[PDB]
This record gives sequence, C-alpha cells and structure tokens, in this order.
Amino acid sequence: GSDTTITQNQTGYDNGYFYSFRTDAPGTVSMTLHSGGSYSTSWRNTGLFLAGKGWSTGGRRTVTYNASFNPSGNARLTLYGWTRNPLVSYHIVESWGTYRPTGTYKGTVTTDGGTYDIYETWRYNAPSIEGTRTYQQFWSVRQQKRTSGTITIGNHFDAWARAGMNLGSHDYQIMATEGYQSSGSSTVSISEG
Repeated sequence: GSDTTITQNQTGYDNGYFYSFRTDAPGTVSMTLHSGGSYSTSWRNTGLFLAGKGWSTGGRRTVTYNASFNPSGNARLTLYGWTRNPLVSYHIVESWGTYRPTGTYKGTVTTDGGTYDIYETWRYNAPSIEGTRTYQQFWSVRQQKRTSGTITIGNHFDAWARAGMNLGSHDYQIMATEGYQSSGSSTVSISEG
C-alpha cells in the first residue's frame, strides 16, 4: 500500500511536500496524503479544520493547482500561509462553499485571468503559529470561483502592500482546504510553476 491517512494534528513532509493538518474537532476530519503535492480531505459534522500541502517556507513563487472541492456548507479552497515579525496570516481564496469571505475592503488585484477583492481582518486572542495572539489577516478573494489554475503569489503580495497590508518573514505556505461545521470532501494538487 502507500498513501497515508491521518487524523491527529501534525505537520511534516510527505512525498517531498510540507503538509499541515489541524482541527479542533478530532475524529470528524481526516487527511489522506497522496503522491507529490496532492492530498484529500474528508469531514463529517466537523468543527473547524485546515489541511494542506505546500512549503515550509513561503514566498512569491508562482504556483499551479487543481482541485475537486465538494463542501456541504462553509468551506474554502485557499492558498494560505503565515508570516512572523509581524505575525500575519493570509488567504488567497479561489473557491468557497455557502459563505464568501469578506472583511474591510481595500481594493482589487487582477492576476491570473481573474479579479480578486482585497480585505483585511483582525483576529483577537486567537491561536496562531506563535500561540495566543492578536494579529492581522490578509485576503484576496476571487470574484468568481474556480478550482484549477495558476496563482502568481507575488502579485497578491504586491497589491496587499499597496493597500498598507505588510507581510513579515514567511513561515509555511500551503494550498489548503478550510472548513467550519460542514461535511464534505476535497482532493487538491499543488506545485510550483
């Protein structure tokens, strides 16, 4: 056999890609780790989770992805990552379920054949890669959903910067499935280029 299914919070390297899996609802969501930059998720009556594959150190890399994205409820398909100094999480949202994410509107960026709305939000005394903190979240949210294509990450970062949304030193960067309460499944593949 060879793929691996996991159910407990962890990070690591699988098939040459970084991966992260986290939930507040153990036993309601799993991640199956496939060859290369690919994984699947399955969730049933869950809480919150985020799972994905990518890189332990993010940057401006152009990436390409393909996904099967099958939420019954609130979920997102997102190029997600973190920085430190300052502590920021960011989301380049390609598709979503019942709810389209929003925040304080800071403009648009047109890249990779689509136009994205830019938003800022804040998290308050919340989990982070640095423990309980208050920090910013940056968003690019595509104006129409899609489930495959190229993301020229640097174009997002540059648009954010023009709007005053400054990033720190990169931590991980993954093509994520995010969910809240839903049930559903996904299969996602990511690579550079």
